[PDB]
Amino acid sequence: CGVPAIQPVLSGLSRIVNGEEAVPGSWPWQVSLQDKTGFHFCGGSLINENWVVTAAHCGVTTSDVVVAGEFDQGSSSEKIQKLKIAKVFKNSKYNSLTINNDITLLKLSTAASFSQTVSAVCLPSASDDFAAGTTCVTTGWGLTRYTPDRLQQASLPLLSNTNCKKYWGTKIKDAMICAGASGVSSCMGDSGGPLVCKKNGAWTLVGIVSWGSSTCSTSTPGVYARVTALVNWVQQTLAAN
Amino acid sequence: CGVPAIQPVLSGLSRIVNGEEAVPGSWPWQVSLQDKTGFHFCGGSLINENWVVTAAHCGVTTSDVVVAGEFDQGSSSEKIQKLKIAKVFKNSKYNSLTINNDITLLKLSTAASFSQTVSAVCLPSASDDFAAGTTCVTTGWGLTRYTPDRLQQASLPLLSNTNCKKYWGTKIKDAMICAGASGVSSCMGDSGGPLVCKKNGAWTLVGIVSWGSSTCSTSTPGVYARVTALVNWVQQTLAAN
Repeated sequence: CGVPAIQPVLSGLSRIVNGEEAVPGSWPWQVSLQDKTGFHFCGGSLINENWVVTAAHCGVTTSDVVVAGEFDQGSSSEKIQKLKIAKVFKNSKYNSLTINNDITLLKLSTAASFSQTVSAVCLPSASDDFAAGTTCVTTGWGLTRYTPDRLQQASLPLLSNTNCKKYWGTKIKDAMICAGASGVSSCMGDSGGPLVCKKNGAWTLVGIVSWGSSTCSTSTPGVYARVTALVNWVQQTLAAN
Repeated sequence: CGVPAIQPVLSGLSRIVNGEEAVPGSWPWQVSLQDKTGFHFCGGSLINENWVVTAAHCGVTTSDVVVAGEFDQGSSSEKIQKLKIAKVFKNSKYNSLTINNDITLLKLSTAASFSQTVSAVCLPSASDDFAAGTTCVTTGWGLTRYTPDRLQQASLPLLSNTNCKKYWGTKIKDAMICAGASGVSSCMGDSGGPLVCKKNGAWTLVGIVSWGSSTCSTSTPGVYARVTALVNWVQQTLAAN
């Protein structure tokens, strides 16, 4: 997991304004969630050939579908895999008013076929520490909510929850983590999309997109579900099903 | 339906600032949705002894519960009914990015017992016309998201969808309706709460709360699910289940 067959390239422009375009196929766990009509409404991450993780406020159902191996949403020429959803597992502790514990798992009807452009992100262990100030990366097609149709990427630093409350106040709970406010926006992340950090030569999922600045301000950070706080529920669900 | 045993009293102050307090028990279809721990996160409306209607973005599950007959959320002295949910029916056309077709039905495990303070709102027919400029009423405990703990009410006018787009642009779809921007806020409505209008001596459900001004501005209107566009799906669901 976490070692793309096609290595990412991140330059100085990933750190300012709205980030930069990714090298095609270099984020191979990134998937798109689409409704029965093909409309993209959220993102997510592959964790093995049978399972995808996303946000609970996305409200996914078994009539939505997972699209793997995509780079350009406007192209019909690249190889992709459209995968049906057998069952949806929403975390029972999710709360639609506070948006805390914002995670859902999707079990696929038939496995994805892994390749150079389709493979899994690594999950953290519950006790991993990702320190404030660490440079991490968010990817997605989130800018298309307001524009480039190819996958974008931005490098931005994690914040402490105390510093995040200087921006968002009592909205910030223990199962959340924030990143950004460094001269770059967080809006390229789709709801439910990945925030990954590189440790020991492997990329690991640290956050899941929950919400960001309503004006995509370069001085307001994004808010993510904290995966370390939820990975135990993830592994219990996989083992029981 | 739609004829409270205890008549509402609406004064001139229902029309300015943040509205006014309701006469206790005078909105008898109003219910509160709470999680398994008793935390209020949304509103809804009784349509008979076995069924409640609310918003789909509330994300209700069968472990949440319906509370009927409530006036003061801070009191333990008033009679109320706590009702279990047997099954949740989300409208398959709901979309969590656009927030269109924002309606869900809840079927109760055991019927509510109707009384002077607990009874049903009337549903419109699909072809009813509620004209722009009509004064309607929104009720709820929505102000407690930012404060009074008793049920509030405000009188505010419906807008045309074209005039609403001067405020919200391409967010506004055909299955939505807007009200307010007249010197009074819409924020007393809980997510999923009622917008009712009085015709022929009976109160009828015209809207379900979807979203409002992020600053509760007295000059920005609220956005509601248009019940006339969704009542056919409601009646099909009741007949099949």
